[PDB]
Formats: sequence, structure tokens, C-alpha cells
Amino acid sequence: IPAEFGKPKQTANIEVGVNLPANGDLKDPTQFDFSDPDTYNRSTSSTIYDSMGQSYKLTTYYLKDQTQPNTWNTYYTVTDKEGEKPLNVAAGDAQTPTGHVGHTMKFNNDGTLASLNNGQPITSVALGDPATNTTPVDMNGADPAQ
Amino acid sequence: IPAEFGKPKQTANIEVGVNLPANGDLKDPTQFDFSDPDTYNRSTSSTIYDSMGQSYKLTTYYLKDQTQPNTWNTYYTVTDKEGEKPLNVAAGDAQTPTGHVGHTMKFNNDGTLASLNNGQPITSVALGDPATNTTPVDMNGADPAQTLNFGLGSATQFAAPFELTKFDEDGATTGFLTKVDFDENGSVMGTYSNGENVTLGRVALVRVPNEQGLDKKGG
Repeated sequence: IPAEFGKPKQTANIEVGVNLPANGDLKDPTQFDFSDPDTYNRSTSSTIYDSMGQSYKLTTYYLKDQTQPNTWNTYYTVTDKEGEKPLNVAAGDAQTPTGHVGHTMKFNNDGTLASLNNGQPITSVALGDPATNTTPVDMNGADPAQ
Repeated sequence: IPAEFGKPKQTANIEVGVNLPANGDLKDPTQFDFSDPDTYNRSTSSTIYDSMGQSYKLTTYYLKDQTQPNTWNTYYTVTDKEGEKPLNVAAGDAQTPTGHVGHTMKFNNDGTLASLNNGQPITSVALGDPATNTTPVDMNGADPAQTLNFGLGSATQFAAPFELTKFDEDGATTGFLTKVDFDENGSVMGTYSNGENVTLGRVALVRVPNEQGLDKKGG
């Protein structure tokens, strides 16, 4: 019976269950910008942990597509001490002109979930690896390939 | 079963297990100075014993490297009656401009221990030998060639604050027999005032193949 939980476990899987307002105003996918609140619909904040146990702030942005009905765009950002850095999806089908990569969410007629990122699993790029991230997160000594 | 632990044992091996703050402020390796608390991060104190049993105050200074992430610098000082004299490592890869020699500690991505002093064992220079120490410790009659081996195989760097989890040494002081007990294995153990649980010995057991043929003496 150990007296210490001496193994900081990095965040690997995140489950999110949300309800989106069907009557929300439509937004332009190409005008998305996390720095301007009016570009998107909603934003949520949460905490994630690296291998060393450092706390990072994960902000998820939800945008309601205007071109396609019952379609939503989701983007993620990471806020370390240096600043707020966007996080790109590995194969997300949502490319802003700046370069941010999100994923699309579609729903059926009854409001249930239809598809996520064209049926592909949602896996983000490495947080602190410059080889795959255009804005690498400052892991401050943690694992860059999380 | 001696009534005294009549052998003051000098400290030779010190096992220290600490958790270092990953979020601690960085410091300049070249600006380290044990007289200025702000130059380093944390300082811990402990007691050590020489050959003759004199008690000495051992202070360890931990510094967070700024140039290299997940790197720490460790320095040791000995405070006798004369003053506080820094202690140098034989092969430590941390040389301040003043001349004090420490050792470096590195950690992996998960915060576990990666390497210690470039993979070399931590052995300090002789405390009271001027031929190897620029600040010889005043042994006051004790053995000047006393050396300390530091075992930090359980050191970690996590998000938790600085913490001295474990401290174990091999030193001893003079003491008196306090209690004696016997375990199931037959080892007769006795604890003294110093705290060492010295095992006096075991109880011999004899078995013969055919017990019916033993000749019967008196008593």
C-alpha cells in the first residue's frame, strides 16, 4: 500500500460531452480567430497535465458553420506562460487561412451525433515538437511528443 | 552481548531522496554562493559524525540550472566551530568561478531520475586533508581522510514543491544496551541508545540423524 502516488500521469485521452445551440448565429469559417471573441460562437477552458505534472490551460473554440447546416468547427489552443499557442489536428478537415487546423462536427436531423472529422479519430499534433507543430508548446523539460 | 556500542562509526554513505520543484525559479550556475540565499533555490541541513563521534552540521544547497532545462546543481558545505567551509566533489561537473565543486543532476521527461554527475559515483574529497581540500575541515583530532558517498538514486523532479522525503546515513555514536529480543530465526538483536539495531549473533542448532543413540550425560 504505497503512501505516495509517485507517478505523474500525462493527459492522453480527453472525453468531452457538450450540447450545442441549434439556434446560434452562423459564423464564417475563414474568419476564425481565437484572439477575436466575435469570430466564433463559444469557448471553454480546462486543465491538462504533462509528464512532469505541470498544469496547462486548454481552451477549445466552437464555431457554427454558415455554409453547411448542422455543421460545427472545433479548434484548440494551449496557454503556457509564454502565451496562448494554437494546437493543430493531425487530419482535421478545417484549415483556416492563417494555418490553424480544426475538425468538423455534423449532426443528424434529430440532433444526435452524425460524424466527427469525416469519421477519423481526433488526435492532436505533438505539443512541444517543432518538427510537427508550427507553434510548439514550451514543455519546460517535459515530453515534447505528448 | 556487550553492554556498550563502544565503536563510534564515522559516516561514510548518506542516502538522500528528494523531490525537486519543476516550477521553481531558474538560477545562474556561475552566480552560486552559499552565503547568499537568493543565489540558489533550496538548502537543507543534516548531522554527520566523524571517526571520534563528533557531530558536524552538513548543509546541502540545490540550484536549478537556467541554461539547461531539467538540470540541477548540488553543493555541500560543512559547518564546524571555526566556520562554514565548502566541500568539493572529486569528479563533480559543476565548478563555480570561486572554486567550489558541485555535481549536476538531470531528469527524464516523466520527471524520473536520468543521470547523476555524468554517470559517475558521488564521492567527496577528504574533510580534513589539506592535500586534497582547499578548505580543510577542523577534525579536532578525528581522521582527516574521511570521505562521504552520497546516494541520490531516488531523487525526482515533479510539480510538487521541494520535499526531503528520505534521509539515511551510516554514522553512529556511543551508546548503552537498552533492550534485547530474539526473532524466530534465532538472531539475538539488541538496540542501544544511539539507535543502531546491532545483531549480536545467532543461536546454533544441532540435529543428529539417530537421536536414540545419544549417550546421556548429567543435567
